[PDB]
Amino acid sequence: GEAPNQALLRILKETEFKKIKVLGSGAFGTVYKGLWIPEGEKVKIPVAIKEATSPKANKEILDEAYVMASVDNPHVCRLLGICLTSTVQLITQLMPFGCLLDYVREHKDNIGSQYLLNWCVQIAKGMNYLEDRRLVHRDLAARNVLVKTPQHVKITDFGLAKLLGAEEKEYHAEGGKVPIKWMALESILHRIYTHQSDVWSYGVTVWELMTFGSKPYDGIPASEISSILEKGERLPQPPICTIDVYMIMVKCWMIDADSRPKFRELIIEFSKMARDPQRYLVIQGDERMHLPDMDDVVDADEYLI
Amino acid sequence: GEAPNQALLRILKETEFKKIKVLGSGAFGTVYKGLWIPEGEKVKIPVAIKEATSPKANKEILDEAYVMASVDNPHVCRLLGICLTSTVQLITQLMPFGCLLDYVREHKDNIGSQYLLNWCVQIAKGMNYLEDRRLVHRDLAARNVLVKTPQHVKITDFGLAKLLGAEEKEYHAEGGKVPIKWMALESILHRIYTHQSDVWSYGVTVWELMTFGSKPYDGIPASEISSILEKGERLPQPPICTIDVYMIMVKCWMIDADSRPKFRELIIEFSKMARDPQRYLVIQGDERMHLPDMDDVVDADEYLI
Repeated sequence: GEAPNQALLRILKETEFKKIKVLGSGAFGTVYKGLWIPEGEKVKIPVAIKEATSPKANKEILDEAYVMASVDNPHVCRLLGICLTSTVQLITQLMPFGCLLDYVREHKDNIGSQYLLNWCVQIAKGMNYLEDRRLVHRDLAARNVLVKTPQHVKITDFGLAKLLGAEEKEYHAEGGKVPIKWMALESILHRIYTHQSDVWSYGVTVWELMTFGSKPYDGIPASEISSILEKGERLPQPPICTIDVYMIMVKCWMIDADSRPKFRELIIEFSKMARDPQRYLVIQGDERMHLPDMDDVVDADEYLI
Repeated sequence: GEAPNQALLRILKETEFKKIKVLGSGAFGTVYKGLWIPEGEKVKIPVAIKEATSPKANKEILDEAYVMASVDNPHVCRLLGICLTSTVQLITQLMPFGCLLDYVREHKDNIGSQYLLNWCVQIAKGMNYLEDRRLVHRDLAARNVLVKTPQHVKITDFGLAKLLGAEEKEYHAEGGKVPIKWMALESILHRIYTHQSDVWSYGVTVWELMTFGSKPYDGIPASEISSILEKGERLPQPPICTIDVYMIMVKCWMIDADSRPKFRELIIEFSKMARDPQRYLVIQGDERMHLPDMDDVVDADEYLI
């Protein structure tokens, strides 16, 4: 059949956390910034605690947990565990600088080509890793990438992720709210998802970064996209983008999914470019830009089982 | 490192074209004659639309696009843009009179020295320009030169073109179908390409024109050329060629690449000769030869970004 998923789902005690401050609130629920202090061992771990109780809700959050607990890569958010209190709580590694989309918007004037190209590589590594685990993200976007530090980002939000069977190359899903502006044509017309359709979204993510946080098809309404993409149109070339970099985005947008590049290739291409950043991204004043008890604090990346 | 290629790759909408008639068909795919009518602006642009879908194919056509979009000279075909429909489409400026090779064959009895010598100059200008852009064509031949008008030709077909790095004077390629009869010795023996090896091919192109479309080494099979060129032999002197003009071809065929003339020199030499055409080309009846809605039609050369 398929390989036995032997991941471990850790269940934590409510008394092992110290919600220090609220971070988010609205949509699904409320997110907290806090510390995880496992009993005994002198270690304090910065975490993001995501906490009403509706069978519809719980059902979904546990699924995210199934997925997060199954992944293990430096460029994918690590799940620390869950807490089964009145209302369920997902405990993940704290990503202090928030999501990339907000970060590029809030820091434009200080983000140079080295950072842009390196993020591209890191994300491609994360995605290539998810491909190995035969996992289709289905919602890759600048907003779903968190910032541990300006030098280290991680792919997150698996609330739509899917694990493809042994040899189930596609994924036929049903109705439901979907980020249309980030999806391949085949997903808008036949609600099909593949690793290659993830590449398309990767392409749009890269575009979001290059444009420093612009909005895909800013103006055009969701219902037209399908029409526009068929007409042969695609997102415009970002101002800082050399034809080399934009030439790669465009490819991620081929109609023929098998014509698009594979994450392992995007990794190679961007790695080369990242070796001479100023040759592929023209950013004004590029070279002159700079980007960034607790005695027993340890990053989640250093706390291992 | 190297200079940032800031060319713009324009992506056009399928609904902006009017394929008027087919032009070619076979080899790679099918070429169409048509009009490009950008939405709004009252302009109609005559274009050549080059349109199955195989990852091997698309990969190559996009590369041609990378190159064409990177060039900008009056003697090099201008890329108008591409269309990302089911199957990719390269949109270039329409060259009504076809390629030069066919043209000289079809018009012999009406092509005089003024035209011959002026084409030579124009091509040399195109090639000299590609040298500036540190670009090695690798497939210069009478068939790869299009005719916008009998007075204006342009270098085309960059399906083998290469962009040499900062100080990468040579280009070591691998196996693959190659126009052997048009290549320097060093390219047949060590698959090396340089601007100087482009000169060799230029020499053979000039020879093709002077002989009005003859076939290089007409008879001798590909496998012998290498042998023949080493023996000290070269293409014969064309009937209309004075020793002055043929003396220039021969030079382009030196074994010592650095002994061959440079495109900027071929430009000077032919320009001088073009000032008194009948002194360098003896063509019978030379002096008596003559060579050649749409209300908002504008040539691509007049439509600028």
